[PDB]
Amino acid sequence: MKIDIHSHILPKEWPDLKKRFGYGGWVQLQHHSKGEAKLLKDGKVFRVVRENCWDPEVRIREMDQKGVTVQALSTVPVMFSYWAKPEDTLNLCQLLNNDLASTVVSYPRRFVGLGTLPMQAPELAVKEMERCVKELGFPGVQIGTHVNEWDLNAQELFPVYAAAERLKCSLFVHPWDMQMDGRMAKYWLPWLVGMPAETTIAICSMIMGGVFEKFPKLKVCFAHGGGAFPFTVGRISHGFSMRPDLCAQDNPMNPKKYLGSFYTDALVHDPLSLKLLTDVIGKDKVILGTDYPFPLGELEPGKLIESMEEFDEETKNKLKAGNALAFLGLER
Amino acid sequence: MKIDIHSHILPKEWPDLKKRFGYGGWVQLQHHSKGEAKLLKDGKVFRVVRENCWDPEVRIREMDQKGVTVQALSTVPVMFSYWAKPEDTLNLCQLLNNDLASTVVSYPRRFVGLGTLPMQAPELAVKEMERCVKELGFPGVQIGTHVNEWDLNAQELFPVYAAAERLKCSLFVHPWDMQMDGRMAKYWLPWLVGMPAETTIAICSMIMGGVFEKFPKLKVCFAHGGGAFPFTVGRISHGFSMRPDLCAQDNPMNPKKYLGSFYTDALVHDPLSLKLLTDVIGKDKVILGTDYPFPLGELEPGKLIESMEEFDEETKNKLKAGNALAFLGLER
Ligand SMILES: O=C(O)c1cccc(C(=O)O)n1
Ligand SMILES: O=C(O)c1cccc(C(=O)O)n1
Ligand SMILES: [Zn+2]
Ligand SMILES: [Zn+2]
Repeated sequence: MKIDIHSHILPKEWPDLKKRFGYGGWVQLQHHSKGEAKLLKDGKVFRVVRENCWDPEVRIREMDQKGVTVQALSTVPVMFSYWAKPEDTLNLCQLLNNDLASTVVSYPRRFVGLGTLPMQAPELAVKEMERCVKELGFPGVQIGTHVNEWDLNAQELFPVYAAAERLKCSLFVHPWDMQMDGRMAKYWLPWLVGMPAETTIAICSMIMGGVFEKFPKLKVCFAHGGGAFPFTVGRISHGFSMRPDLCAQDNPMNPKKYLGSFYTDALVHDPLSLKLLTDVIGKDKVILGTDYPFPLGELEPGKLIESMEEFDEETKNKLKAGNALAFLGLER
Repeated sequence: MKIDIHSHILPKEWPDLKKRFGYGGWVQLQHHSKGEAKLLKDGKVFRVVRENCWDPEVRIREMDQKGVTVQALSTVPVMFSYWAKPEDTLNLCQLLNNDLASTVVSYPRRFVGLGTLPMQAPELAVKEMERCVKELGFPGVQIGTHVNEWDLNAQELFPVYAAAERLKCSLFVHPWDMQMDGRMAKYWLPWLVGMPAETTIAICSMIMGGVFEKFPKLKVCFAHGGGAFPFTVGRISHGFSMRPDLCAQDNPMNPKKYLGSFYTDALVHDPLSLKLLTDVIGKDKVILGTDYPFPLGELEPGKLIESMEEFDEETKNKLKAGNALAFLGLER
């Protein structure tokens, strides 16, 4: 009921990305009937979205009703475009980052921005992060759980973290690009399961890959309660102890030690799950996050947190605000 | 401390399945240390296994040091062989179910068998089910979190469940056949992550399969605390509310209403994880299990459970032996 770290927005419209770059596979936004807009990935309507997804005044209005002071705006993860030619992805990012900056400058007390980067091109990414921080004044950027074949361990992605740490730029890691075919192609599994597992895979890839060790000041936040992690860190930190040959290759420390090193959002729905998340990550490293305006998100922002009979005043207002404030590097 | 529901065992030697069935790609055991072996996937070896893995007498001694009263024996998962020709798998299942009977006869109050079956052939596997219960005395069977493409919801499998529901034969569902290549070929992730995900997938498949609903009397138990399920059940439950088009076409009851319908083992390594599990799955429904004799298992059987400072010594008993008996329908 204060700060929302996990929300997604889209320009009302953008150019024919196919026309613009010369090849296909991009997404376009069709406004056909009123109130609704169809997202197209060449051919299929892959998701239908309402006005709140592109129109800030509509968002301020829903925010006002739900008591939410500020949303951190990031793009829809499908816009990452990590696959395309680096200079084309970078062109998109500058356009989505500019649109993001336009929305913030208009309600700077209601929004802050989390940019996207052309991650497949680490040098291009690091340039947009400078521009995003010095020019646009973004506190941080939102990034995928993996860049094609690279997981958040690849040393190639090291120029980006070194940048983020120097630029005091936060990192919100979002699962995306799950497997969508075959056995996941049913029961919404790509989303109920495939997603938390991408986040588990990334949290693992980072710790064991040494990143938190190499950049002890790189501030990270993972989506969806950290995925399965808070419950399976026990298994994970044990397999680590049992096979240093498979696991301790790049970073000797036990995963159990980076607990308290990173944040997650509190999007876990159940109160028993929230208790554990704070139990295991710290009442200081958990951040309210809604997946606004998507349905798989928390419909009543902060409700789960102000129901916790376990939590007192300073802890609820931490999970609801101060943690966000701390992670972004802003202040009341 | 009492009953261990999760232990794997192998014959000391088995024939040449390649020069016995017509094709390679099978598994076979090789010795080279008067008490050490290596398992071959037609060429190279992927697991090095001590003597405790095949010799019953060796297992009793260790059981005895550790306070372990009875072990439930099953075949190492990689032995399932769902990919082979139906017969060339049913054959191997008889060989292994028999070398399982054999061992329980040798120690009828220290062992019980959970037989394996030729799952990619519902009817064959239905009969081999009949055997194990009526002739071999098996109280259940171990099976994989999936079968080729078949997920535990496929209607091809419904005859197997009906049969199990008659024969009063419990199912221990065990992960396996995780992704090895691509992005998982590092940090052991296939075991640290793909395994816990494969279980989560099988529990979902079964709930939204309506398997539990068409078979109220099927006693099923999952490996490793149900994977991610206990933590992510909220997410799945809320997802099922929001998208009944993708989620509820096969069974309409929200997954949250099955909390209490299946067991899991207790292999979660952490007291915070164990405590969440009994709160989500239930005290009546969590069964101690060790994964003996594998390194990712609990080295000191029953220990986490006996530390659980928040369980009365009666509750610790349900977890050690109480729940295992009820599930297998066995006599204290
Ligand atoms: O674009 C997506 O796939 C996405 C991203 C964040 C949340 C959600 C959701 O949970 O609905 N979906
Ligand atoms: O045979 C397997 O693949 C297997 C089965 C259960 C546990 C383990 C393990 O986690 O060590 N490995
Ligand atoms: Zn999101
Ligand atoms: Zn096992």
